Amino acid sequence: HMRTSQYLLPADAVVISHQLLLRAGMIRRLASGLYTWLPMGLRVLRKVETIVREEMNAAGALEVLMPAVQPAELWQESGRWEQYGPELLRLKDRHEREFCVGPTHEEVITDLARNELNSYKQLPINFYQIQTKFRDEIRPRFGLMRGREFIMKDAYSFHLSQDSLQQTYDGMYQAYSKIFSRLGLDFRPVQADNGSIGGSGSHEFHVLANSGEDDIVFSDSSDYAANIEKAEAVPRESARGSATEDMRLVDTPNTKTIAALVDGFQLPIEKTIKTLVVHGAEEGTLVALIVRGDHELNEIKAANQPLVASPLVFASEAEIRAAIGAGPGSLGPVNLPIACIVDRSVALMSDFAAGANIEDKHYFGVNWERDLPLPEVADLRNVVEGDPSPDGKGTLVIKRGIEVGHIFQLGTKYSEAMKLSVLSEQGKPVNLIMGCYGIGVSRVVAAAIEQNHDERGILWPSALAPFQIALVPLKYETESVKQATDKLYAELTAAGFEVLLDDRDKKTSPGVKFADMELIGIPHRIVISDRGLSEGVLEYKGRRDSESQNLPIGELMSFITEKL
Amino acid sequence: HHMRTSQYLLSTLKETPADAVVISHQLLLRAGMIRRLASGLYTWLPMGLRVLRKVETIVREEMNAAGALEVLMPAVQPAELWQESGRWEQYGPELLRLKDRHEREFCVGPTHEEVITDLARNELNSYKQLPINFYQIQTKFRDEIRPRFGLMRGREFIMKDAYSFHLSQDSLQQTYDGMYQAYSKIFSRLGLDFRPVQADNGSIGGSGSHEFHVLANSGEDDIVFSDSSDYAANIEKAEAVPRESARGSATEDMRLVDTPNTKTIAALVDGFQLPIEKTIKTLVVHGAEEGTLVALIVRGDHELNEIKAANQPLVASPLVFASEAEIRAAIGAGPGSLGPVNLPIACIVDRSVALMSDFAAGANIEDKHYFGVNWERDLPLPEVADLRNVVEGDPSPDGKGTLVIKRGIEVGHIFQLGTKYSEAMKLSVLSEQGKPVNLIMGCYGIGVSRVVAAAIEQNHDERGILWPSALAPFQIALVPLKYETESVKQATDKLYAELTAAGFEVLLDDRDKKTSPGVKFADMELIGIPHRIVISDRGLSEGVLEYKGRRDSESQNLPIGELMSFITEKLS
Ligand SMILES: Nc1ncnc2cc(-c3cccc(S(=O)(=O)NC(=O)[C@@H]4CCCN4)c3)ccc12
Ligand SMILES: Nc1ncnc2cc(-c3cccc(S(=O)(=O)NC(=O)[C@@H]4CCCN4)c3)ccc12
Ligand SMILES: [Mg+2]
Ligand SMILES: [Mg+2]
Ligand SMILES: [Mg+2]
Repeated sequence: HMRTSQYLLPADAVVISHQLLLRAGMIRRLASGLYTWLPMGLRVLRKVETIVREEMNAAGALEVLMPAVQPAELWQESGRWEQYGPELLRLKDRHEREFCVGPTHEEVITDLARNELNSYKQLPINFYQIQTKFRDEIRPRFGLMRGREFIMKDAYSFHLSQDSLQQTYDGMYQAYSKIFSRLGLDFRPVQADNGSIGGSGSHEFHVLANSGEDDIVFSDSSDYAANIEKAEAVPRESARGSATEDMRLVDTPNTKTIAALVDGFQLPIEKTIKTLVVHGAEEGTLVALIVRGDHELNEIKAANQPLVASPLVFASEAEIRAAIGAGPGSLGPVNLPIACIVDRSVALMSDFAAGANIEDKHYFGVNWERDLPLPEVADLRNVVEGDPSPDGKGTLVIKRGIEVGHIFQLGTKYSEAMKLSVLSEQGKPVNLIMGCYGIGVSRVVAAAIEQNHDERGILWPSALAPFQIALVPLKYETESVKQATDKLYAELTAAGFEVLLDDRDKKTSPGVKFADMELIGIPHRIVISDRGLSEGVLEYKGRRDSESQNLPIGELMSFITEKL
Repeated sequence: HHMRTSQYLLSTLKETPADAVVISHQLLLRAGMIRRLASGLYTWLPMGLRVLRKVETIVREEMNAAGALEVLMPAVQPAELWQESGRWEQYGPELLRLKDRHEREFCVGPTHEEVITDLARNELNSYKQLPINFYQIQTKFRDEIRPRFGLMRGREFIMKDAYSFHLSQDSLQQTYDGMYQAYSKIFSRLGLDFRPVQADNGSIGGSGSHEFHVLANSGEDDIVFSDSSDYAANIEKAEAVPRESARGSATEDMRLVDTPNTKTIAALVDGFQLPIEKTIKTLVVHGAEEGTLVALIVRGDHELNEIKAANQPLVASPLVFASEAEIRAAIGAGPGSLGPVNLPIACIVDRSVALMSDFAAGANIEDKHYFGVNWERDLPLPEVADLRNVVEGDPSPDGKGTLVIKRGIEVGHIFQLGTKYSEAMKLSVLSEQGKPVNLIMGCYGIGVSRVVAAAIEQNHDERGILWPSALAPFQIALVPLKYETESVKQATDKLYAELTAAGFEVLLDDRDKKTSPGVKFADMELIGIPHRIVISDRGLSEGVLEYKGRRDSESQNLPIGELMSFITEKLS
């Protein structure tokens, strides 16, 4: 008998999921980013794991279990030993051999693949695991959301052709949809950054919650959906305005922000531009990226520009001063001695202000072609709320998302570097084309609470509830109650329901018991008492019900079976 | 959606390393169940993972039935907890230590005593909560100095580790007996021939422990049984009593003899035609009093038991043998010339040595021995104790029968820990009376990875693996002949669907004719699948399938109409 004598058990906790996971006796902190699953919490995790496993299996993926401790030599082959960065936990064994604790498993599976895959007849094939990762998050926080040790489902698929990858990638995308549907989450798949302008080689899956760290973008009139990183921006204006002012050089002291320029000289913000200087791909060069004053530079879009070094490095003040002859706050496209790219919206601007590339000065009345030639145009900005959908169908809305899934097309990145090759039917060597697919299993648990909670505590989706029914007997010590209760437990448990019986003594009031069952998020409660048994009635309340109701002892099993 | 050999069996060319010297390691490799990543680190391949999960499930069912609560604790653990217990320093070089990016110190958990104790001192705040038993099935790491024998001595491996908490020793005993009973059901259900034995607590510590062993010829432990009672013990723990009932009369006078180039029992025996049962070995070890030495004496055919030796109050624990320089300074003679006569250090003799007569021993003079030594006449008998290992045929210490020594693979070990952690880490709860009680603890471990391998060590034949029923990765193998032909394909796929629907685990061999039927049949047997069904045109035209059991010598025809009834019968 699962009893409450066994199972039940701030300041550091800021987000709701962290607070309620602690209070509901689901997890306990061991150290920074390291949490034990308590008995109640583990039940939830297992239900997530099961559903994930079920759908992965149904999509044709084969479950493996790879080691956490991995030899550095494999990581040196991929170059990620160095390149992965300080989240990689590195160590040495007693023989001074070097290893990491796995943040992910691309290298391990690739090593497996090149030893186990030696025929085209084995392909396509998709391996996955549900296994504990380590990532040395610099500032572990938000409970399970940014842990160091966490549970991930990671899958890896191997292919002979790009078309074969697409099929599996689609099937994985479809499997993710089912998973998150069955977990009863309000979620969305979105386009994500694949490291190029255009393409659909990456997708994310987000639990919609107001605490989400990602901004995700949807058309209100189409299927368009993307992370703001990936979301294409097109201008609200259809044409460039005609020149109505002459360009003039103006003294602008203490004017190093858009706000200073707007308020100082009573300009509309739509008539100002920012110039950000970044390193170019060509050694020792700089590029100027220009967005409108009320817009932000998208750093993903910036880096993805051929001309711009990837990853993105902003120029130092000294670099900018040596190159241009003035500093941030006084920069612009007029008499600019470095390469320049302007945003689509900037290209349609007119009679606009800009730094003069002379300290504490701006040009007003700048017009393209008349005053200077228009530089290369590109999509450089973040979309904003209400912008046109880039597919040409509707306007954009911006919601917050908690990423719980992320899929990728890898190409031959790993297969080239680690020499994973298979002979085709024709006998031509083929570097295997690869995809990989990840779900933050432990993040999912937290994300469910972020989305689903109330003032009484956790509201589980039905598939995640640790127990289905809570039996609350009043003065279980009385033997008449303690026979009805135990009969009830037996029947319900026999009918294949998960039941928790509150076995606690009189020192725990019925009120506290009711609060705990709701805090933990049990969807159904039944109350037994002498008063109730006398009249042959049981008291039943739903988790999201306003008031309790009385049910005849005989008709409960039929009633409860309906609810569940 | 079928489970197919083209996916599951992976490469034809298997790892065949030089160190693959045990059968479990070889067959696990050859049947595509594990693959090596590095020393002591193995991936569970799809076939192999299926077997692991079946062990875990049964383990989990019985832990839950014994009322233990499943948790899941981190692998990476802060050093500060290990410093509280003292094990940060004391555990030794099998503890894998590391630093994070902030220079903070951690280990990867070899076991979780400190973590579960730290949990208890935060979660256990009332006597009404006790007794309570927590367990997990979770990946450990131990930096085994020479990883070998595949899964048996890995570095990363799966353990089910449980920990119980108690206000009294009587409470602990009840739970400990429950876990003992629960372990028996697990290994019974896993279809293993196993035995629980009395054990030493070892480095885990405490007083009172048992091991569970799978009986196998490749077992690293020596396990001792009576031939007439239920007496069972690891040779580490097994009490030794003499075969001799009393001390024989002195027949020889003691005399000094020159014995140059005589520094082994064998050399003494061969040199002087002495029975080995009339010789003694003197081992000099460090005493508990710092700077002191103790001589331990066993009969020349016997071995010193190092656990028994360390447990002697006079002898330092852990056991340290004295150097030749220490011995020569102390005694004036070296190894090969040592004995109890005119010995200027403390001495302890084995029980069997106490009953010896007319024996030979080193004279504590270089290159000399005494022959015809007799206790009391020539020198007083020093302290007596149980110092040796038992041998085949010795009296059972319980009094019933004579001992027999078998070889065992340890797959479980349970311990009574007392308060060694709860005292060190300040874990206390008030009793009903309101008095502070340091919680009394026990811990229980099953080597889940080792179980998989141990099953193969015990159960195999010339054709490959023999899985016990509950462990087989699949129950049925469908081997269609000309799966490409639509008739056989339709029948095969139909057959897969029906069997799957009944709840059987089926593997379909979808490989083309480049893999011959003979290789297919061998592959299926090597993996250890208990039942196969062959589908062919010649069969379907007669309305029969060709069945064969893994343990059968011949096939038999099976009418299609009686499929479920026949196969159901076989799988029961
Ligand atoms: N600190 C953390 N705490 C809790 N959950 C976490 C989940 C991920 C996570 C989850 C899914 C996918 C990814 S990923 O990095 O975008 N992708 C991968 O790792 C790929 C896909 C699977 C194999 N490699 C990260 C990263 C950090 C986490
Ligand atoms: N190198 C290895 N490879 C594979 N499996 C292994 C299992 C154990 C193992 C298994 C069970 C119990 C123990 S133990 O050390 O005797 N006891 C404990 O660790 C106790 C039991 C619960 C936790 N502490 C070790 C030790 C090394 C192993
Ligand atoms: Mg670039
Ligand atoms: Mg300036
Ligand atoms: Mg001692």
